[PDB]
Amino acid sequence: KAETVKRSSSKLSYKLQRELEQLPQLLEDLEAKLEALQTQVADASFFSQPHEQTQKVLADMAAAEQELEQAFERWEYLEALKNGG
Repeated sequence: KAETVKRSSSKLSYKLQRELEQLPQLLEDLEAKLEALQTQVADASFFSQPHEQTQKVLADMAAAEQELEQAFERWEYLEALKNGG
């Protein structure tokens, strides 16, 4: 009892240090990833491939954008946390 962390050391942890420092690279990764996938799916010749090829790219495409935005608000969370914790 009363050994809690009352936001004494919570503004960042090392695990967030390496989280926040790699995450930007990951953002542009996933953005370029989405970019790279959306341009495949952009062409009508894309859906000329078998379902197992196309859905591979389609699913990976949708995963890229979702990963990106979620990682982005994770990033801004870590940024905000680093400023106020």
